[PDB]
Amino acid sequence: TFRRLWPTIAPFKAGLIVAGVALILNAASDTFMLSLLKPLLDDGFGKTDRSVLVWMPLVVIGLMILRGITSYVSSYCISWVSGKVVMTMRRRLFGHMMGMPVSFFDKQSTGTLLSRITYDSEQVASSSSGALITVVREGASIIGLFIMMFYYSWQLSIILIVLAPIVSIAIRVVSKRFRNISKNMQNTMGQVTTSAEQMLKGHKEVLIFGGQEVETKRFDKVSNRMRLQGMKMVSASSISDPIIQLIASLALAFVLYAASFPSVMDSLTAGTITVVFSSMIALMRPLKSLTNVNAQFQRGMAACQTLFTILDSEQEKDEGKRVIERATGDVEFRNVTFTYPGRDVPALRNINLKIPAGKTVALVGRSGSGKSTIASLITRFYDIDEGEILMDGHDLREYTLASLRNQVALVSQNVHLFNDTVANNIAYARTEQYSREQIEEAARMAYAMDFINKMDNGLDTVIGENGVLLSGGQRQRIAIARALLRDSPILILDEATSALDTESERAIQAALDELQKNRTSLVIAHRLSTIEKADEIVVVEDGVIVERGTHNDLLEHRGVYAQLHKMQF
Amino acid sequence: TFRRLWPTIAPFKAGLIVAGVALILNAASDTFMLSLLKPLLDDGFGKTDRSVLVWMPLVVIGLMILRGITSYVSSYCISWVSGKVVMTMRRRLFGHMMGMPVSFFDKQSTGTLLSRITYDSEQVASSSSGALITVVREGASIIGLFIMMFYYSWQLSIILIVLAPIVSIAIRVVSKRFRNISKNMQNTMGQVTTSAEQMLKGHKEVLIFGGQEVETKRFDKVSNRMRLQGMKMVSASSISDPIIQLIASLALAFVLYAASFPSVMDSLTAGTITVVFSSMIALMRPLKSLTNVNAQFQRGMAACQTLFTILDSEQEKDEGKRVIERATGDVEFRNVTFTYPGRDVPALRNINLKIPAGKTVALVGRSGSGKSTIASLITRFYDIDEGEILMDGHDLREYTLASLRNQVALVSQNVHLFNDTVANNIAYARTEQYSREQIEEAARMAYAMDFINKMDNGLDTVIGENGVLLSGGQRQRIAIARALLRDSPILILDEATSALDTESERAIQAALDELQKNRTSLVIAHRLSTIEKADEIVVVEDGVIVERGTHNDLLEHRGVYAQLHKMQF
Repeated sequence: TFRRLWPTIAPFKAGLIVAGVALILNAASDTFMLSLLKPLLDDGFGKTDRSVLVWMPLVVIGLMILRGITSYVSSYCISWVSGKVVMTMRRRLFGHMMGMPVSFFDKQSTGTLLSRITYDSEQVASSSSGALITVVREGASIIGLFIMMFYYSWQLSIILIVLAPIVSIAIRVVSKRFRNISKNMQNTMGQVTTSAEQMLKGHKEVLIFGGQEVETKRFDKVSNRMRLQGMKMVSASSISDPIIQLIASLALAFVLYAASFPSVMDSLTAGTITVVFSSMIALMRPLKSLTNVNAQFQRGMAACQTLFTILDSEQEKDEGKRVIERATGDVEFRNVTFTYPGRDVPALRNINLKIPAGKTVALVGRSGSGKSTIASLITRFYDIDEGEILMDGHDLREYTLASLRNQVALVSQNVHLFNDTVANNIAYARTEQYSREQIEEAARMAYAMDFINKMDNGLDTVIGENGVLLSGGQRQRIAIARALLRDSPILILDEATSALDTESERAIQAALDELQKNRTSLVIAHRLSTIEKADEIVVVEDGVIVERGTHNDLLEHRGVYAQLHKMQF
Repeated sequence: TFRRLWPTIAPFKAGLIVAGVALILNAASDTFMLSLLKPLLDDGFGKTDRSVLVWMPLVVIGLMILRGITSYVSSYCISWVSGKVVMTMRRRLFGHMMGMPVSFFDKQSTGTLLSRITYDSEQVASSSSGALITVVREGASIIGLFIMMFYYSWQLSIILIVLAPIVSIAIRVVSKRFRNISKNMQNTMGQVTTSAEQMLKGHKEVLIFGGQEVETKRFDKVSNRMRLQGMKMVSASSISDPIIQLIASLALAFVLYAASFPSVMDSLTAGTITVVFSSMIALMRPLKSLTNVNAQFQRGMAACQTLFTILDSEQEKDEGKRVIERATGDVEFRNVTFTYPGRDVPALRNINLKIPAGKTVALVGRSGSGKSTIASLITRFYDIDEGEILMDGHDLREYTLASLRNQVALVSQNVHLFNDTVANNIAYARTEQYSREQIEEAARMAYAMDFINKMDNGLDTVIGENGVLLSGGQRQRIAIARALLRDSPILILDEATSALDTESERAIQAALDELQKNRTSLVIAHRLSTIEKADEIVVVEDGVIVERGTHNDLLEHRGVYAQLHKMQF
């Protein structure tokens, strides 16, 4: 289409302008080179003993140096422009992405999203740059070649432009007719191939009926028909080439017949003919390329449109306007039915689960569904499909998103550690608020001080990718230390690390005890020790509150907790 | 370089010869055509007279007509050998394919077999033809242009052909160095892309901690480094072009200096330089084609090796010495444990089932495992992995295969209706053995006479694919007529349809009665009526002899016949 984007290009108008001149001169750096033929072939050889011939190599060297300089400067400046445009574009896109809700990150577009960030964006920038250079350099080449043509031949140029389009249309029509014939006969080829296919698949019958000889005979006939069809097809193509070659040669012969001696022509001869011919042969390239530019510009902006489909999709709406420094009130699900976006089946029915302050609630459903989403619900990553989760007398959707997300600290077994220094990761975007000594104290009370200790730079080492590549349990420890630093009232534990880590599983247990010593302690506790530690275990088989109460009572009445308990054994 | 084809390409050598001769001119045409340039640009346009100018178009037209006719004739004739080799290889493949055991049709090759027959054999022939047409045309052009050059310039030919290869090596070395730089820098840029991928992948933890600001900042940094890497990459890729262009232009400048500085040169005049330059400009292509010639040769001839592997493999083993007209004595597989080739699990376990003369036995199974292959065992489609199949006290493995195939007739809902006429299908490959009248008599006694009756040409109607396209039940009716005309003693019937076609199922039951009125009948049966009809229903669930006896007796002993009757209802 006609896009927009003129802002986000406006400041770098200077760099583009350089190409606008540089590329233009590039055309001259070729056109004059072509023009250099006329001084040579007319007056720079055996006709003259020695003259223009001795200096011409210097002229060619200088012209090619000019071409190289123009190419380099044009490439650098068109780069600069494209790089700046893509710079601003990627920064805006990623800024909107980070605010974009998890609904967009429904795992449907995870792979495509990095593509949009880098590959598709670079593709659009490069396509637009290619379009600009192909409409500037090649466009100016056309104009220069025509100007030189007229400056050299007064009448012959009109002959060439009168004859070239007629020749092109004749070649196109003959090629179209012969390609249509070729495909029409390719259909017969396919029919005979199907005959052979039906020949083969009957082997089961052929062998049992002992008719291999008649099969051989009819295959002889069918193969002969195949050979005849291939004959005719190859003949069609082999006559297609000579006809176009002949029409081109007839065009050239007509041109050379215009070299007759009326007053119209033949006063410009010798090298002039050579330069016009070479100019036309070279013009063959710009003319062919320019018509292709339409298929390029769209090929770029279409992607932009596609990219725009990703830029302004459903966005995160912080409709809530209530801010709380701390959430001392108990967490209470109330008649909350959750529908997972992109999934018709409701992952949760209405539930009135209440999480008292400073109490441990364990959601330990073995169903493997709904339980994970329950952890997200308190954080409002998704949206409450139905019902209300009330917080100190106020619904979650009523609260400001930033404050609520602050109220909750998330720790799991797949904590995606950020590529930064270890100290910063302890308080991301808040390390300015927290003192370094506070980070060290949190790490020590996090029962994970050793990992920083034996690390060479301690609280100054880059830790993420291209860092140290610590184990999953180490990520658990760093995340729990981060939580201790944040001291958020709301706590969610995945506990997914059901495996027993060597020398750290006990450390992890002690650290989780420190984490849950106070503050709300909703946990997804698969481990039996965490289950018994929980004050009010509320296990859900992804539908409803199937069982609830203390673990011993849950064992008393079988329900579903009995099977889960015996599975844990 | 195997060239086992040469015995199979000798009978057409003559045509190939006229391909080469006609191809040599297809090169010489250009050599003379470019030579025509010298008259044009030396004693042509410039001079007042048109002596060589008016005929110029006539010579071009005549010479290009010669070029076109040579191209057409040479390509058509090389395609003649190509076709008559591709077709003979195809025919040989098919001939040794019909004799191949069903093992080759293990479904290891179902559609790749058709690909071999047409696509791969074509590739063989077309690649060999291209090798010839590009090591004759192209080499002929090479030698022609070289001799033309050396004729026109005593020394310039050397001073140019000695620059061509040094220039080529310089271009290649600089290109390789810049490509290595480009790939290394692209690796760095990809590393930065992985950093950005980590950046975006952490959206969950980015949002929960309310730190999108620091995320945006570090994204600014990483993306700025991205843009620097992209700028450097584009700079390197672009500056690659000027260096090669400049080295080429420097070589050309040296070439021109070769005429300029010395006095031994400078007799070249004007046209001769254009002749030589165009000679090399064209020759740049034939050298590339010749370099690729051997690549194409060994790209295509390996297809011939594969084709020979298809050809040169064990034809269906015919290690049988016993011929019998009719096997009235009971065929029985005793202590036979069959293994489906390519399937480790035996589908048959040492079953000692005897098929009594005249009396009908039935094999019945839900999954069909083993049961389906029980019938196949009788025809020796597969081979005797264990045990012996003794018909009239004589082993099938001992019997000549053709006689055994005659002994047993296969009838099923799915039958390959040969792509021929109705009568020939009724007696495939033995229509000579069975006279025409008995064909329609057997159709009438088959109770499926109507279809032959109402057919367009009746008994002579083409019935194959790309033809009438009867239904599956109709094909089964044609098969029943097939077997009835054959009157074979052994009858294996799939009964896979187990469905009532309108007006055709009762007819099929009657035809089954007629076929099984006498003759041994091993029937894979699902119909309850067929089950009760069989004297001994030895139903096997792939275990072995799972259960046997009359349907009433099978009911008495529930075994598997209880669930079998459940399925029947």
